[PDB]
Amino acid sequence: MKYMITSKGDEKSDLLRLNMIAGFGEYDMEYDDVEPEIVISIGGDGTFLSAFHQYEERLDEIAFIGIHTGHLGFYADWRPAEADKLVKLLAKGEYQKVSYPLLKTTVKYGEATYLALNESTVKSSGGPFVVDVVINDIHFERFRGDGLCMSTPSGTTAYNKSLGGALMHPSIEAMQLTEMASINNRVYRTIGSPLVFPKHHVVSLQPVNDKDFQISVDHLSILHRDVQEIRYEVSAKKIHFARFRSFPFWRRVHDSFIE
Amino acid sequence: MKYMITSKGDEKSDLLRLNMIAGFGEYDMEYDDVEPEIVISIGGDGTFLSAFHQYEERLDEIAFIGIHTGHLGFYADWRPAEADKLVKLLAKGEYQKVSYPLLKTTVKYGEATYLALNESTVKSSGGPFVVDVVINDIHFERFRGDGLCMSTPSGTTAYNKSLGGALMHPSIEAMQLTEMASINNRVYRTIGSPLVFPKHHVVSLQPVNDKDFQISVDHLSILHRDVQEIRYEVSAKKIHFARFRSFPFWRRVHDSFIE
Amino acid sequence: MKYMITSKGDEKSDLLRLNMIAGFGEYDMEYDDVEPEIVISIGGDGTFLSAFHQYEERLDEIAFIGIHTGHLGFYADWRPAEADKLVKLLAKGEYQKVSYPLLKTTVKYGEATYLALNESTVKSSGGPFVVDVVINDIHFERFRGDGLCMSTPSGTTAYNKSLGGALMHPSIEAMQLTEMASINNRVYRTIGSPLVFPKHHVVSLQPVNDKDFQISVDHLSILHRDVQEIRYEVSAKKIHFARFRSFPFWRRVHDSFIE
Amino acid sequence: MKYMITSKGDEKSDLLRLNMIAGFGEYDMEYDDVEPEIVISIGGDGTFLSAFHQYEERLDEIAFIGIHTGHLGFYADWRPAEADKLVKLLAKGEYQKVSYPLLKTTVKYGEATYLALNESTVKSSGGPFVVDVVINDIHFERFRGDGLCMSTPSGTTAYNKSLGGALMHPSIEAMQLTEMASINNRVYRTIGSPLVFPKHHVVSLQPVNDKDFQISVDHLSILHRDVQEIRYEVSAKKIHFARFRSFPFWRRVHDSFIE
Ligand SMILES: CCn1c(C)nc2c(N)ncnc21
Ligand SMILES: CCn1c(C)nc2c(N)ncnc21
Ligand SMILES: CCn1c(C)nc2c(N)ncnc21
Ligand SMILES: CCn1c(C)nc2c(N)ncnc21
Repeated sequence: MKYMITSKGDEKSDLLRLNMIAGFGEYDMEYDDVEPEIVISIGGDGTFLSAFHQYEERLDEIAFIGIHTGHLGFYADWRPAEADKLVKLLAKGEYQKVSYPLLKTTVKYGEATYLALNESTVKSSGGPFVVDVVINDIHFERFRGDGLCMSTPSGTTAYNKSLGGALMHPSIEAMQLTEMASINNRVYRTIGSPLVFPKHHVVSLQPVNDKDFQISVDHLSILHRDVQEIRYEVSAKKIHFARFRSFPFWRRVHDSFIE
Repeated sequence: MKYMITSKGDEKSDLLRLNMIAGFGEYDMEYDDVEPEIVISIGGDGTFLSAFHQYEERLDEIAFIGIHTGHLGFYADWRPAEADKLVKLLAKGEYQKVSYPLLKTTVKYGEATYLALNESTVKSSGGPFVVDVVINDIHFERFRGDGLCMSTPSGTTAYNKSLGGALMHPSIEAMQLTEMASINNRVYRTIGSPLVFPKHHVVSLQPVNDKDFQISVDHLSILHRDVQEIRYEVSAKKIHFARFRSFPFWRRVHDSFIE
Repeated sequence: MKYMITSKGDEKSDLLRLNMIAGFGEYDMEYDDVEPEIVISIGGDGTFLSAFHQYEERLDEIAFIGIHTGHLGFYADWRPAEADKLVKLLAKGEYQKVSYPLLKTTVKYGEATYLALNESTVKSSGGPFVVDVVINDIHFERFRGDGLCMSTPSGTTAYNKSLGGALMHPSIEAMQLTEMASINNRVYRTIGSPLVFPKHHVVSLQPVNDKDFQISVDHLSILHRDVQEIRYEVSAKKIHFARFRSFPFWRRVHDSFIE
Repeated sequence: MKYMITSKGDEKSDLLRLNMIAGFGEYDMEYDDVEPEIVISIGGDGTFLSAFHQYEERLDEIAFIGIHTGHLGFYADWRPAEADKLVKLLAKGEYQKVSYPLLKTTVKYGEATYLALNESTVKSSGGPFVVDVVINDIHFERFRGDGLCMSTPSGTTAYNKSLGGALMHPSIEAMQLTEMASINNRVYRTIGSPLVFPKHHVVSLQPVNDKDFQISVDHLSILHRDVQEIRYEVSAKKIHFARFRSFPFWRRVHDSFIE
């Protein structure tokens, strides 16, 4: 089975990577980083994030796995001491696949599409940030503040959580919008609460004055110029995970934030 | 078609009720408050809440409608001037049915089940409130504060919203838990963020010291004694609405909070 | 020097109390719980709270001290192993006095005054809670929600903190009001932010419909009937602490919440 | 009396400015923008902000006034129709002076000091933002998030309010720190609550990895490189306002946010 392994780059991860390659070397397991079926990431959730974007083109052909050499990550939920258990279980299968929803981000000018595993945010380049929020072609509010954040279900535990958003189970195919330091007075008015949109709901951001935005998708962030509208909706593509055990989402939330 | 009409009790509502009964009196429309198929509520969302609980037994046999004689309610979303339009459209049908999820609340002692349209809350009778939160038979946290609130999707715009929870579209079959003034220090630790649970997820509250709780379901609130566990999960029953127009949920959110 | 010692009542505290009485028995130290000059509390901050209210009449004649037999309290900031150090330093003095502001609460009917070290809260007895907030005889807002909380500076780390309020240094003679789950829509409007009032500013709560309120002062909470107005203002009396060391307020905040 | 008038630059403001200059032209009132005693700003609070920074050198020699040609500002609290009332009352005096606290910001490298009327914020240039927060030379926390904000009392109604901070009366000589989207998990830990520091308390921010920060003071924001520490403390200088009427701070808060 075609596979590849990305590493965080430090001593702990590169050496654990060479051990698994030697472990797979005892099986009928071909290494390939062009068209792999199993993508293993070793490091942290940030390392897993780059592994997902490296192969965002053939998501349906890949099952992702993550080893955390630091603390317990949400996508990297395998201890290094369990790596040899992993190599043996990958050899044939009998494992199952688990799929999480994704977020499609479309940006039109005078058109680029992105796929986000965690979240996508919008901020203003330099000056004030004012956008008209449009939900299913109906004007909902005029936002003035620092920015907005649209999050995937599994991405709610990251930036979405720091902004007051709700943590939602990844079996729910939905997206969640949150606000950043919005102004609310007798002039400007925002909803304030986080909003959870289902499949087939389109959230569109339209500029009011300035047309340049600092848009981010996960940990890649590039300034866009002459933006006409930013379009958010739950993607039709899903990321596929290889499951060998029973690690519930709420147990991962408990271990990361409670204890 | 069997129907009944509840009124808020004031001058504006009782007179609008007698007009619709006379309007239905010109059609093949039988009045019945024992086994109606169409339940019309005139007043506010609180009046709609009592209309739902009056007939929570045969929810699948009923389609609810609401007229707001005050401000725009979320369940009562028909202007009084549109009442004659309503009477004519009820006469034959051609309308469609729209269903929202509900919340089942089970209370065991040393067992009562409830159905909630908005939310169900738990508080302590007098003294401190300490409960162990159990998600799918796994201990998640020990809550110490004022109380907890489990909300339906359509109920997120009410008490759930005042507690910082997210507003989620009612097409999502889910429930949302929020916290009330929880203590978080170097001793006690709660998640803080709101939690959104899908279907078939069971949230269970277990007492630590005191066993008496002030439990509420919508606007009915009764003290319970010798409680063993409180069990929350998305109900299998759904409330059915009669739709004649296109009033999206986000448009109702906009009119109630933005403008 | 006249002194008395209250204990939490458990094994750890009563035995530490008898040791200090024997320690003071070797000095010119008279025990008196009628008119003491040094009030020592052994247990937790709740034990200190009762010690303060036991002698709220002669606050200016007393210097309070607190030993924490559990975790680090904010008022009980002496380890039990440092009790013998305490007994020796109390013997003559050379210690200094540190004063914190207090909160006066006046309740008028058709008049009772209270002194609060932590906070004073207002809630509704059973039904909805609606009060008109009046600041310096000027109407500021109409609050509809669960309740309000007026906190002392040193009391900001308690209930005030759980409600989102700011932690303010106790050298600032001020009070802080916070809200509990307020309703904000296109009908009702509250400020939302916590408010910090200086000396000589009077905050007055006036009923709108119901006239019965569940009013609390620290950990004593009694239902009041036929209430005309609740009046909050920074008290002119101050609680006096005996200081022997340098334990800054921000260091106490750090040890309790950070580590 | 030496005076000058800045204008927002639009039609409404420049024409109201020329009327007041002609109004002062009938009195013994000399126009001077080098060393004025009365600085009049016409426009919004942002126009007042630039008027303050234009003359931040001789604050003790100046009394500021503000006319709002748009909506009710907090510093610009005079209606344009009351401009002729203003010109007459400035002619001799009989008015009184009202002083507000300020925020001193010191930035050391391998030293620049600033004066802020609203707030001063810190953010990271590009990458993650990690700073060690030091209060009175004692380490308090390690902050990881989007940034921090230190606000003046009168500046609490601006950016400080959007971040959840408390609105505090400007008669209190203090500063308030608030957090922006901080990460809190089983690894990183921040206090979360806003902190209110009195006079003579020094808050110091120290870098952990990156040493470049985007620092702002009111509406001027410049990237700093090779930063050793950022030092916040309540300034010894105060801004002086000319008062002719009784417009309480809480009445200004009410008119801006409630109604
Ligand atoms: C900042 C580290 N991190 C990343 C890269 N993804 C996540 C995530 N889903 N939840 C929590 N923390 C996360
Ligand atoms: C307090 C009035 N009210 C009721 C009874 N239900 C709701 C609701 N779903 N959303 C908003 N307000 C509501
Ligand atoms: C609930 C325990 N507790 C009491 C009784 N006072 C306090 C206080 N000022 N800060 C924190 N916790 C406190
Ligand atoms: C953004 C407009 N604005 C300025 C420039 N100062 C303030 C202030 N103190 N309170 C509210 N709004 C403000």
